[PDB]
Amino acid sequence: GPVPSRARVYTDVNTHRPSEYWDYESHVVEWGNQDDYQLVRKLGRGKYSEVFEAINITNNEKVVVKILKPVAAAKIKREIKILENLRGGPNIITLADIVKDPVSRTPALVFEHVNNTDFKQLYQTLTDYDIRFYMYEILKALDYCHSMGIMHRDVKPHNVMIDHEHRKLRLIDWGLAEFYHPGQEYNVRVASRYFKGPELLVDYQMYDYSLDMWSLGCMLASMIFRKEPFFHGHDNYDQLVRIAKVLGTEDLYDYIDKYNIELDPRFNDILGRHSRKRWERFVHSENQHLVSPEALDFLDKLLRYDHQSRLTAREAMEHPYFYTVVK
Ligand SMILES: Cc1cc(F)ccc1-c1ccc(C[NH3+])cc1Cl
Ligand SMILES: Cc1cc(F)ccc1-c1ccc(C[NH3+])cc1Cl
Ligand SMILES: Cc1cc(F)ccc1-c1ccc(C[NH3+])cc1Cl
Repeated sequence: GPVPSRARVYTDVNTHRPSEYWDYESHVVEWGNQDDYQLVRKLGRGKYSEVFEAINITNNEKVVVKILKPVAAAKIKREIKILENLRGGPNIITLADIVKDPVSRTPALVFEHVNNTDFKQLYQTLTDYDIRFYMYEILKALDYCHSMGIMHRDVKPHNVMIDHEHRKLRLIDWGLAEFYHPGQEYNVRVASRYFKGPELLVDYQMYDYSLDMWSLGCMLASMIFRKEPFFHGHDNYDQLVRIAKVLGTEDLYDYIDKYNIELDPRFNDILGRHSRKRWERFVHSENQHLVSPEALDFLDKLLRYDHQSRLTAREAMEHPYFYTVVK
């Protein structure tokens, strides 16, 4: 059977905090007044919620309302508890209130509003300096939540709001976040396909905070190499093959052998044998302005099969790639 794994950092956080901190099923929700909020426009809808721009009529300030779709009550209580635990943390979205929507008959989470700059505009115009700057801001959010015993598990550009005019970044959508408990087996059906860590793709359930660092590396690779997404799988199986065409199959076998994981035999028809590639192979005249030896070294330390070998968020903050960023 699989060899167990533990995070190399923040293993004891949920042990030394009181049970009320992580026992989200026991949490009693403090309900606000739904009449304080007036929905202005629908911003979007996903499989878990409908999101609206709204106005808080007690102070005329813009807010964002996330009306939850009915799903297992445990998922709703977990997101609320995580948001309350992390409130006030660097670059963590602020949960302002929780109200009962009269129409949906479900909880509606009210958040601070972020004037989110167009994503296409950010992807197309962020400079080398801006990418370093915002990556450092995301690392502040991730080290904070990991230090608080929480893994986000859905790190991707759509979950990072940036108000570029005010150089303000917030990490949002904590609906897939979980408390990290050493030895716990987690559901591998988390994160969006292109951001899924190899641990999810090989069905290794005893993962930890380091899953977020893989997803962060996928974001950085796409951004600096101008290749959206960087690992472009047609499905979850082809997703691992796309990773193996860059990182190589020999290091993939070293990883699964270390943890006594067997690949699904369906990989025999599609995986093949691939050498590890040098990161310089992805550099060309249209992305060279965003690449540096420091960017490649940093990327190499995030995009590693072995989840225990990746840089932690706090180690990543010390990396030479961020020396140019004004602190
Ligand atoms: C979209 C959805 C799906 C459901 F199964 C139940 C409720 C809802 C829902 C209904 C109305 C609104 C607006 N208050 C929002 C939602 Cl999530
Ligand atoms: C600032 C950044 C840096 C990256 F390396 C990769 C992606 C992004 C990014 C691009 C657009 C958005 C807007 N939702 C957010 C982010 Cl984090
Ligand atoms: C030529 C090279 C080789 C590497 F191994 C890593 C980075 C670089 C490099 C150095 C400077 C720049 C300018 N922004 C770009 C690159 Cl790819």
